[PDB]
Amino acid sequence: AIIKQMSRYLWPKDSWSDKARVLLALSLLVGGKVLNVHVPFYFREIIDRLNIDVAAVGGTVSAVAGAVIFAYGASRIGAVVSQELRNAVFSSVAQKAIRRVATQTFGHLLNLDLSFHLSKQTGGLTRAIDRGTKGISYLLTSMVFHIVPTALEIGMVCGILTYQFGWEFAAITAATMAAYTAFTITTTAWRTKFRRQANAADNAASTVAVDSLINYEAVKYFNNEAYEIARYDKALQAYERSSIKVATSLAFLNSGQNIIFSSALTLMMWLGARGVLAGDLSVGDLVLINQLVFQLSVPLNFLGSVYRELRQSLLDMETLFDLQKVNVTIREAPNAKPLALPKGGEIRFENVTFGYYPDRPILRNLSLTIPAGKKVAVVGPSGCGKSTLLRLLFRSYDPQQGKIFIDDQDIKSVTLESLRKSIGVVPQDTPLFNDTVELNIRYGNVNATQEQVIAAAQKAHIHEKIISWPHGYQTRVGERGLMISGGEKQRLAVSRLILKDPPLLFFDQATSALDTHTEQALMANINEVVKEKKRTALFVAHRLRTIYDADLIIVLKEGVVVEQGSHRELMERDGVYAEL
Amino acid sequence: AIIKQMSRYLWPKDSWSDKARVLLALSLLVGGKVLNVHVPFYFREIIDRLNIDVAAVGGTVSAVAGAVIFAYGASRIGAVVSQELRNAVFSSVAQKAIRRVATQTFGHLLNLDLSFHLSKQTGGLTRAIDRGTKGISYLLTSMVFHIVPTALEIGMVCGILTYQFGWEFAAITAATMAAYTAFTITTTAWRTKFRRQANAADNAASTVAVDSLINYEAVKYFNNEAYEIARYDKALQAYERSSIKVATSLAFLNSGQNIIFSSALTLMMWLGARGVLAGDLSVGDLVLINQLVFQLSVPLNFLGSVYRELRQSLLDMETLFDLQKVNVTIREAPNAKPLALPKGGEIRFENVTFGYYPDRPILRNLSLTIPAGKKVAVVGPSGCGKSTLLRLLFRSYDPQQGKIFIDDQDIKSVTLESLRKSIGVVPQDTPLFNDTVELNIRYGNVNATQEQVIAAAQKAHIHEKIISWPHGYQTRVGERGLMISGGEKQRLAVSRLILKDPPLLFFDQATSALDTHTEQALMANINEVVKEKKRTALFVAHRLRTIYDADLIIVLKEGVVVEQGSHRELMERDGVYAEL
Repeated sequence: AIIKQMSRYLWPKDSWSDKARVLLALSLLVGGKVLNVHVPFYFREIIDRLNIDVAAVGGTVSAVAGAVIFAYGASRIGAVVSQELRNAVFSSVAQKAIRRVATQTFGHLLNLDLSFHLSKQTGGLTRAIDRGTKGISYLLTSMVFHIVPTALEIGMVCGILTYQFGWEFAAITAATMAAYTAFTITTTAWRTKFRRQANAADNAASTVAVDSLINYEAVKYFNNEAYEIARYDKALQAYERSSIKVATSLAFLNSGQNIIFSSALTLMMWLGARGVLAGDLSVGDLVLINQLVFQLSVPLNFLGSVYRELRQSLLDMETLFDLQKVNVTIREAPNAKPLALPKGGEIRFENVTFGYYPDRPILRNLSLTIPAGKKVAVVGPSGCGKSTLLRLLFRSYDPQQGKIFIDDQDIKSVTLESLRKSIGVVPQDTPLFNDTVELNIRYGNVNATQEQVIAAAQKAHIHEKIISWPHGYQTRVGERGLMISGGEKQRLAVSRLILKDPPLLFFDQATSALDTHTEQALMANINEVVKEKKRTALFVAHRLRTIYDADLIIVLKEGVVVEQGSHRELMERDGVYAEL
Repeated sequence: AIIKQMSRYLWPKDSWSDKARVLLALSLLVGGKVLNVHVPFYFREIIDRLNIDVAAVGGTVSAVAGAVIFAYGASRIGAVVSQELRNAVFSSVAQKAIRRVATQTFGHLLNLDLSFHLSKQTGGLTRAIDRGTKGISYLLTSMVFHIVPTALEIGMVCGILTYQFGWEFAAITAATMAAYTAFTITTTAWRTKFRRQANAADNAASTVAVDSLINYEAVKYFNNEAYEIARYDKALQAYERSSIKVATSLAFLNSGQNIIFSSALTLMMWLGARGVLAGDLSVGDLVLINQLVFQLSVPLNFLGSVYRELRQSLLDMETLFDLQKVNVTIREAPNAKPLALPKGGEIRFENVTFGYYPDRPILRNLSLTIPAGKKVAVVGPSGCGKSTLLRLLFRSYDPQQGKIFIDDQDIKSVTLESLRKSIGVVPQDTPLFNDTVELNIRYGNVNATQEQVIAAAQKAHIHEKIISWPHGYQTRVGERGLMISGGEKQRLAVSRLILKDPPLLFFDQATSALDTHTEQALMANINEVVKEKKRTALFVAHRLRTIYDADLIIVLKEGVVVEQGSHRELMERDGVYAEL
């Protein structure tokens, strides 16, 4: 539809070299088809040059028909070499167009907001990408490999037969192509019913066998061996009764296709003989007619899949080109200002209402002030909604009402890249890229040198543990690697943050780790990396005993700030460590 | 090898009708190839009958060449209809041979002993069956569909060209077939390196995308969107650099194949023209030569896969035909006697030593006597090895030393079917066939009527629960069905046993269920079904409090019987219900 032009007139036409490769492919397409229809013509030339008074005139091959004997073979070889070079060049063109489409779409997805990414399946987006690019590739590949060469050659052959022999040869060839396509498309739509039935009966027989072998002791406790051999036999028999329909309908397909071409090639042999006996044609022209139409029958193998599979592929591109139209919700403000970094970073929540599912909020007119260069910890019950204090300041969501300020300027005005640069985050659950430990350290600042990586692991106290691993900091870590404990993951995240070196720091639920001792070490280390560097640190933890020592402690009771104090005057509440 | 004759001279040749279908297929094979090589011959006849002094002699088609114009089309249509009927008939022959092989092998597997079945993977045996039958099917299918018709047609065509034109035409055709096969086999072995590389690079690019989209919040916390778009772009570029090698090597394959046939068809056109200019041949014979050898080039599509895939298939049959050679270890005694059922069924262990992994035994010279028509429960710690008291009496294993007696006759002499008929078993874990609740009841005695099934569910007190299910006793139950609790499964097994109605009963670890109340009901019900019917019952339970009420209690302390008594005089040991 419009999707076809959206791809086919945008991605293959971008540069010079790629446009050159497209034109090369198209020239080879037409060149191949021209050589193709020259193979029968040189064949009739050979016939018509040796069909002479042999004993009277012709002396040697290479003087009577050597030129056209060589040109027959050269056109034959060239007509296939041009197809294969056309396919090998347009596969490159297609692959670069899919690479551009996939890399742009993936960049757009990484641009899209957290809200969109949280309402999608884990592999849903990537299978959309992959199926969409297979749809683009299959559609371009079919159009250049199969559909357009075949239509061009039907055009060339009907033109040749109309020029030399009459319109009725082209009428018979076009009616043959129409009948062959109608037959093939229809009956290969019918055959898939049969193939799915046979496949299902195969799985049924297999499952009978599996289920009877798993429950083997029950089979022989109840003496039912003959019963299960009978059930397997019956399921296998119901499988062969559907494999018969698959094979018989394939016989119908193939034999009907060749009945259509053989009826054409005989009718046009009768019509060519009728014109040989009238003096119009020569017996070489019978070979011309026969071989032109036969060569039409050769490239037609693609016709089985095409009408299902292009339709599927068109759907697969539709999904992908709908993904490119999802809008980002958090918008960078026009004429945004990267600012307030040298200013003493203070955070000012004012009257902020925020809530997922906006009818039911979490923060109710919240207002608070984080002083510059200090250490502030907010406290509340687990699930009070303190966990959004991240997402609202880092601007992965927006405040529905109220405003967020850094140094008396709204984050909704500051440049979004500049904003996200300023804050570093220790998340609750540290994610692991399936890569080295070294790269997971590096990911804080990807341009950092190896000595910077080791220094960061030193400052967050990991380097002895990565030495203790077998391969060193080159250890393969992740879901499919060397498993590491939650404490080592948290230290890993701390090292990421240190290597980033941001002015603003969050430590959201770093104390979600089970061990109290490991979190004691973790809190200690994050204190020494906070201290003396004016690193404005916010700690969001569910255990105030872990962070009773903060400069300022702000409590939150269901969307409102209640009081602010020290360890003792706020330990008077519940949740005490008397049971810890 | 010998495997080929083991299949090909045993399974397709068993009955009359199947032998008829084999001969029909083979006749169609040869018939098709004869018609095939008659298509070019009638084509030259057409040429050579219209190549006359047209203005002087020939008057109408249908009198000059109508017969051979029709015979050309009839041979054309018939030569493909015979292929398709040959394929559709031999697919039936092959499928029945695979059905016989698979059903016999599965019957043999159910014959094999528990020891063999316990040392195999759950799906290992069935994937051996399935892959072996696909190997048989592919080998028979290739040999009748592709390899033998092509060899026959090469033989026919080289015979025809040697007869009419000379040995050098057959030498060129055989050298073309050899060169085409050598080229195709070699280069399609090389192409698979490229295909696997490209497939791996595709998966690498996909995994880069998946891993970057999963860890999305970490992507935008650390501002690394451009980094991940660059990584995806680089992985996609490394994919297209291998897709180029796949497509270019496919171009090499296809264009080389057609270079070989086009060199043949031009060389033999030169040699046919050399013989037309000498008067030997006519210009129809050029079309005969050309079309015979071209038609040789048509069925050669199979040559890509054949040398890898037949080798794989041959391995797949080897595994299967090795499975048919595993020996059963527990042997039925020659001249065995079905006996000792009306005799009061008493069990006599004498001096029995038994052990898995024979160096380390479990039962050490065990000897015990179960009185006829009574109720006996053996007791011991969990893992003392009482759980083999089943497998030794039911004769799924054999006593390495010592002897087992039922009514003063050795089980190793009694007919194995007669032995396994006598004992009914309530297993520790009740297995569930993925079928109805009704069939799981029925499986105790598969010839029982529905009223028998309902009566058995009544006697073991399930019928209210199967009424309470939505669809009734037709409820779909199992791993992929309506989940049922362990107590209902145990009642289900009890009902199986009741429907079997055996003289001998075991209840091995029926008390493995968690609930004490459900097992109280279960013990109650199995008591009423034991009582008054002289059902010799052995209860193997780890909690003697459940079965303190037995007529006889035999204790087992690590492979030896220690004492025999009542509830109180044996409750003096440990494991008391004082902590229950």
